[PDB]
Amino acid sequence: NLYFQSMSIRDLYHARASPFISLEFFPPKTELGTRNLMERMHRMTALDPLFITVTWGAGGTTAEKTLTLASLAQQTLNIPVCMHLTCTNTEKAIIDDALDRCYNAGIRNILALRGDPPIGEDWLDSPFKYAVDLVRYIKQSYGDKFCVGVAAYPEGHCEGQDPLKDLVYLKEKVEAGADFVITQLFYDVEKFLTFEMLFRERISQDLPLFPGLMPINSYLLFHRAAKLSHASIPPAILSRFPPEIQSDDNAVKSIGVDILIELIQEIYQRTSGRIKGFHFYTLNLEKAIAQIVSQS
Ligand SMILES: Cc1cc2nc3c(=O)[nH]c(=O)nc-3n(C[C@H](O)[C@H](O)[C@H](O)COP(=O)(O)OP(=O)(O)OC[C@H]3O[C@@H](n4cnc5c(N)ncnc54)[C@H](O)[C@@H]3O)c2cc1C
Repeated sequence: NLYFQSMSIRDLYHARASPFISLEFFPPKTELGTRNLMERMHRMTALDPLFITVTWGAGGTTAEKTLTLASLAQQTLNIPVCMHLTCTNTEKAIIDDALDRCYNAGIRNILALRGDPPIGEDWLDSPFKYAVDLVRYIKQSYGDKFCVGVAAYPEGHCEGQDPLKDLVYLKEKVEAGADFVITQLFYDVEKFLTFEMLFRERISQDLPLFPGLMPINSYLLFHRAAKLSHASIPPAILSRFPPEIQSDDNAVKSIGVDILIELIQEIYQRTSGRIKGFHFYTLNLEKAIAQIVSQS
């Protein structure tokens, strides 16, 4: 009781007896779009998310919009907010300003990311090179005042695939002080489960690990998400969408809800409840996620 931190994603995760979700949002490009998203976020608090996240454009391209939205959400929603933060190709002063502003706004969680590969200005010659460089820097500068998350790849990272290679780098990130891990999206439950077994044996028996999940909002959008993330779609899932279903968008969406429910239930059962938190890539949409949560 004495040591519990009510704003820490790690402490909140372990304290839960029952399973739960988290939600990732992005900053809209207009003020009207931002007002509308805040209304949507307010409605989605009825799904009882453990925390919400706000994405960050590589190289600082959305710095002001991300910082503003994360702070506004933290102040008004009464839910912990985790701000994403990429480190390559950005001046140290921008990273320092972002962390200072988060700290002063009451934000106590950061998802520490590389972003794109490092690159300079050739002969005109950027001190962060990998995500681990940012994890170490945050912990040096703030200790446990920030609970720090990092990214993982059950099917391996691909530059714009070897999951064992990335497990080596993931271990370095955890040893440097990462407090939780969120995965790239996947549709093959067995790729996630083999990864989770390797994570427990080689990295940590207890660290919070969230599968990242992308709803199926149309047949074409589903295929596009898998293409961009380099995630495989198993034959057993593809067979649920024969041509007569593919042509019927309402049927695709309904079957898509069932596939996500089944994925979640299989993970919870097969891991004996070790995996009790499920992270959704919302793309600022509510309906599919509300059905997945209400029908489960
Ligand atoms: C949950 C989640 C949220 C995300 N949010 C965003 C976002 O808001 N904005 C955005 O731009 N991107 C985001 N990304 C994408 C991410 O920035 C890219 O996948 C990026 O290419 C790698 O980031 P990382 O932090 O996993 O990098 P790292 O863990 O640094 O690894 C990336 C690669 O760097 C190399 N590497 C790492 N460490 C070492 C080492 N010690 N020695 C040698 N080589 C090494 C490896 O080749 C490795 O595959 C997100 C990803 C996830 C899973």
